[PDB]
Amino acid sequence: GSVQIVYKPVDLSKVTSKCGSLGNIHHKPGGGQVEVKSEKLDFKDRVQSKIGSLDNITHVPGGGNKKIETHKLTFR
Amino acid sequence: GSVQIVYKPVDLSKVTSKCGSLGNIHHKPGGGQVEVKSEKLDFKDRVQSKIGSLDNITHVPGGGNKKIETHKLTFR
Amino acid sequence: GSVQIVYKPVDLSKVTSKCGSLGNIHHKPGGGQVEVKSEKLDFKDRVQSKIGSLDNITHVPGGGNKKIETHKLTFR
Amino acid sequence: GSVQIVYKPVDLSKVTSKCGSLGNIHHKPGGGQVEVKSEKLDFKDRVQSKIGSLDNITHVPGGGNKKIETHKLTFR
Amino acid sequence: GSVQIVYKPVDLSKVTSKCGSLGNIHHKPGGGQVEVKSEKLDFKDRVQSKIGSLDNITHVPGGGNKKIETHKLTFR
Amino acid sequence: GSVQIVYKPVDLSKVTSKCGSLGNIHHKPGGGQVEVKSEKLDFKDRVQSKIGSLDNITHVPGGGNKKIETHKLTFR
Repeated sequence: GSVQIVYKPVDLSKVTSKCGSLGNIHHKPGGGQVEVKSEKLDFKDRVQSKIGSLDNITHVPGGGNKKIETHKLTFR
Repeated sequence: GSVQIVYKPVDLSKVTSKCGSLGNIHHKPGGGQVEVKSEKLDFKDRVQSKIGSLDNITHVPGGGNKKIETHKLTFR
Repeated sequence: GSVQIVYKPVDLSKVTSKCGSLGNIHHKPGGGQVEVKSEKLDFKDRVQSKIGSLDNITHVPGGGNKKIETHKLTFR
Repeated sequence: GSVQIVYKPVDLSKVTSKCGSLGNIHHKPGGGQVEVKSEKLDFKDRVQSKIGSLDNITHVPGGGNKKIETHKLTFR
Repeated sequence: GSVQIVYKPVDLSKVTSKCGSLGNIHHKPGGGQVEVKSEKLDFKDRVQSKIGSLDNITHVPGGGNKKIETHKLTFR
Repeated sequence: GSVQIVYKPVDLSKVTSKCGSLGNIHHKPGGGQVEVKSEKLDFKDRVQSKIGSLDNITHVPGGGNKKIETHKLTFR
């Protein structure tokens, strides 16, 4: 008794966009006033600390369209 | 007896957009006044701490259309 | 007994964009006022610390489209 | 017996004026039409006139900003 | 017996004026039509006039901002 | 017994004027049309006119910014 596996996915899909213009985009975050008082700061394992810091991303792609696809055949 | 597995997904999907413009986009977060008083800050494993900090994203894709598709086949 | 695995995915898929212009994009984050006081700062493993710092990304691709396509085939 | 004076006023304030025609969106506006018939014109003394205008005038004598700070410390 | 004075006022205030034609959306507005028949004009003395106008005037003499601060510490 | 004066006023404040026609979007606007018939013109004394205008005038006599600070530490 044979085993025959015919994995033939067919994809003709279109992922598209038409955009007339991307305009006046203004990312302007402002920090506050931040005061930390202690005798000790004591950070011991896998600690992430953000005191008064700003992390900023401005991502403006003319398309930014994504096709994400996965194929997985397992035989045992 | 023999085993025959036929895997023929057919895909003609359209994932589209038409846009006249992406406009006047303002992203202006403001911090406040933040005061922390202590004898000790003592962080001992896998601690995330954000004192008066700002994390900011401005994401303005002209399309931003996503097609996401997982195919999995298993035989044992 | 015989085994016959045929793996013939077919992709004709289109990922596209049309954009008329990417315009006046302003990324102007401002730091706050940040005051940290102690007798000791004591950081001991896998510590990330951000005091009053700014991390900025400006990313403006004319397309920025992605086609991600993992193929896997395991036989045992 | 001692004197300690700390003079640390912090200013993060904003003074802003926005005048006169900002941040508008016009999407596919039709073309305006103007017609005038006036064969014989006589303008004598101190005359100011417009005939058949289609003008998008913005006029801003205003919108000025004035910030004053005094910071006095007197010790005797 | 000792004196400690901390003079540490924090200002995060916003003063803002917004004038006169801001933040509108006009979507597919029709084209306006203006027609005038007036064959013979005589304007004699100190006349100010318009004929057949389709103007979108904005005029802002106002909208100014005045911020005054006095910070004053006297020790004797 | 001693005197310690710390004079550390901090300014991060902003003064901004925005005048007169900023950040507008015009997407696929139609062309405006102007017609005037006026064969015979006589303009004599101090006359000012426009005939058949289609003008995007922006006029800003205003929008000035004035900042004053006085800092004064007196010891006796």
